[PDB]
Amino acid sequence: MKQYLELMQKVLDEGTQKNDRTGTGTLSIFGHQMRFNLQDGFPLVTTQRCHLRSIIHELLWFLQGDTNIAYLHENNVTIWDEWADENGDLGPVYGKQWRAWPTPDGRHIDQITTVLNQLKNDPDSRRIIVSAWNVGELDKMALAPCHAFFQFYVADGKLSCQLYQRSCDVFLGLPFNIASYALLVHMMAQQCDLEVGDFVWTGGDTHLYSNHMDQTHLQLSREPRPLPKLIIKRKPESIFDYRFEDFEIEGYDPHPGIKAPVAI
Amino acid sequence: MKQYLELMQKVLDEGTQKNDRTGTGTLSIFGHQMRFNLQDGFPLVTTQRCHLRSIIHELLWFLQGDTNIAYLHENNVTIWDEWADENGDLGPVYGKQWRAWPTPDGRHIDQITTVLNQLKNDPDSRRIIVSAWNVGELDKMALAPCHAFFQFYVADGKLSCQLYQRSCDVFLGLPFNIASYALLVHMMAQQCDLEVGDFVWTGGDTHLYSNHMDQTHLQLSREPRPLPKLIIKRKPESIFDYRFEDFEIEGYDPHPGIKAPVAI
Ligand SMILES: *[C@H]1[C@@H]([N+](=O)[O-])C(=O)NC(=O)N1[C@H]1C[C@H](O)[C@@H](COP(=O)(O)O)O1
Ligand SMILES: O=c1[nH]c(=O)n([C@H]2C[C@H](O)[C@@H](COP(=O)(O)O)O2)cc1[N+](=O)[O-]
Repeated sequence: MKQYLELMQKVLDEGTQKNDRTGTGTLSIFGHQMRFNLQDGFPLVTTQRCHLRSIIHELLWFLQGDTNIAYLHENNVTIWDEWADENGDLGPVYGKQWRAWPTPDGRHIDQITTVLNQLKNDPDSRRIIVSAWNVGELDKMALAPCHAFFQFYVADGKLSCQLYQRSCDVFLGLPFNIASYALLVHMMAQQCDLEVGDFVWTGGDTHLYSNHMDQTHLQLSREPRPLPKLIIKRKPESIFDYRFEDFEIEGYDPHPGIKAPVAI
Repeated sequence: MKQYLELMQKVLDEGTQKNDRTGTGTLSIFGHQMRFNLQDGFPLVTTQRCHLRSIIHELLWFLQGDTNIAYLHENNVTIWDEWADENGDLGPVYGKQWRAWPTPDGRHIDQITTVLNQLKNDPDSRRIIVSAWNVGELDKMALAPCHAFFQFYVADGKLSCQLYQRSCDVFLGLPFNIASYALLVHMMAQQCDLEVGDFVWTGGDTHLYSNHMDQTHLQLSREPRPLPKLIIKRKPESIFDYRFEDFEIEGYDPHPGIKAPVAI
């Protein structure tokens, strides 16, 4: 998208050479923000073809509070295969913290539910937050949350959301994350009878892996196409009752996809 | 400061009228980011006189893991009086989460120390994070963290930091928060033998209280002055051994202060 490609170009021009956890090496910048008015269309890249099936199921997976890949397998999504153990468990990652943040006094807090309640009863609240960064359980996670913290905001009947992503693989992960949260905002907005507002993306360590250079330059030479449209065929009783069939994307005509190795 | 004043003006131009928790009413925007190259000087507002004594003592207080105002009273700082109970307790706020985030299995994590360890042994890590947003204890806090999440970054021997502030009182709180974190970066950098890099500030609900409008336009009509300089007179054994006396600010010639009512 225009914002996406400019960020990608920015990492190449200003990025600094860093040695990472994987030993692959990256080019990175620290601190960046981009806004997406969801009224203009669904922020799904067009300079690269994205598998919408994987994005929708992972989000529905998160909302269930599931941390076992069994569910993703039944739907043919193998994006979390590398980090899962023999049983398909990942530890108390994303979903677990969203749906059941464990407190020291034995209780469990459902952040998504409180957020829905805040949106409906106290939309002006400045504390409408969901955090996946549970310091007490990071050690038990197969991987620390990349998209770790997000906040909702309501103004003029429009629902906005800002995401703080501490670590970001610009080529492989970013376009997946943007679509994922944009989708959530739509689901939230529908359940709370609000209009969609802006999706603000804020990143920490924003990088481009050294073995993605060629693919990046390839994508950078492509002209972005008009943004698609997200259609939701029905309104479920709750935000936990959505299904894959409920979502329809229209006007999505992307350039052919680009293959690239994943850094584990 | 140029960045500060432009932000202020932006809230006036693009802000939307919102009703808040205090019933005061605010003008607010959602999502904003500004950078401060700490090499250019210490980011302490000049178009308004700021009380450096309060900023430093609160920070030292945070670093001790203290949540009782007794310490602040002993040094004549009354910035937290309105929220403290009869005993001067505020609940597990900032300092408690920083020095002793309680895990569900009876342990306690010192986030400041682990960060120091990461900067010395693994500066290229993308998980150098401190979070005050402990979902499980928000209900026990006198007030939910405004400056809730921050991340460090190292590149070219320079230490940078990005802060995510979910709620921001632009007139009363922002200049205080900028100076506080900028001071932390210098302390961190000095302990780890690194140079100071950038301080990136990112905000969620960034606002201006309706009863702060006149004061705002008054300040906005002022010409910012050259940034002051921070001088640290010594290098303590640990980041927990600093004292008010170790800090010296030079070349600070601000405009006269502007009084304004605090929204509780
Ligand atoms: C809160 C604050 N704090 O110490 O508590 C700080 O450091 N900076 C702020 O600007 N800040 C403000 C934001 C908001 O106007 C209120 C807190 O209220 P809620 O956002 O309603 O929780 O204080
Ligand atoms: O959704 C995501 N977004 C994303 O870009 N990341 C990337 C960032 C980075 O390249 C890597 C995780 O590594 P580290 O930052 O070393 O923990 O994976 C990883 C996730 N993720 O695992 O869910």
